Amino acid sequence: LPPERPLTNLQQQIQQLVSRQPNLTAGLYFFNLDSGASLNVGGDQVFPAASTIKFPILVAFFKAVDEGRVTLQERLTMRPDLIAPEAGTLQYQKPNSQYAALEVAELMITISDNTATNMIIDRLGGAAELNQQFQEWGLENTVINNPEPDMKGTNTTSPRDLATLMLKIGQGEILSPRSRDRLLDIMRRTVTNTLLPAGLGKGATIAHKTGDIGIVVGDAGMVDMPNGQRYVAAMMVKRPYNDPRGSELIRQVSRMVYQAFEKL
Ligand SMILES: *C(=O)[C@@H](NC(=O)Cc1ccccc1)[C@@H]1N[C@@H](C(=O)O)C(C)(C)S1
Repeated sequence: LPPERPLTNLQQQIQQLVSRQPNLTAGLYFFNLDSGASLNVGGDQVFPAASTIKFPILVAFFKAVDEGRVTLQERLTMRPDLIAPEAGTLQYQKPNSQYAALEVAELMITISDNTATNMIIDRLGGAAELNQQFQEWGLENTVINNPEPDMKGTNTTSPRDLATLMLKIGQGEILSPRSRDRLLDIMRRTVTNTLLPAGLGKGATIAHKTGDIGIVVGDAGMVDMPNGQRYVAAMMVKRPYNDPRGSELIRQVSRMVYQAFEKL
């Protein structure tokens, strides 16, 4: 893998673009796997994770499957204490009904199901257990403090953390080949493609996971371009509740970076 090589020009334009937006606080990290071209604009800063933390939790899930601690077909119970509002379909089912572990893990990601997330976190031994695993993978600022939906934003991550975990997964670390490919398939079938994917050119693919708690919006993943290049991408923006400028800034930066990598 080539050395990290900042595109100093393009970084400056992106910083100029974020810093002229008053009530927005942005952090982002991008890395090109072929050139080593990198972009870091507040990429190491800590943010409320919102639902972006569901990506690290999915990694933890498949790690457990790899290690024989969890099975894809075992039945998980939707206990009252795990039922959660906001995004998800499980919450409308009978309390104490049960679901295949894999089905639950998929819902956590595809539709950001918060009940499903709580079920997985609990099954994997709880937040502390997961936090330790995140630390082991090098995720310095990725921490579960509260169950989902965690609308207050107590759960933390960083753009570098999200992008770096994805780099690792993309390069075949952490997870087995079978679990990796399952994870990427799930992460290509999310229903929210309004952020990073909205700035990509025709024929690009992206495995990613968005997060939105109104006061914070973000997205992270891995992009394959039609030209053959691959890069990882993560951006988080603090905003006034549901400010459409926050989501638009992510598009804009996504577009800027995609086009720069087309030209080079
Ligand atoms: C993760 O942050 C999730 N958000 C919620 O559960 C609360 C919420 C609040 C206001 C609007 C929508 C949701 C789910 N994941 C985000 C995301 O993936 O960006 C959704 C908008 C899909 S809800």
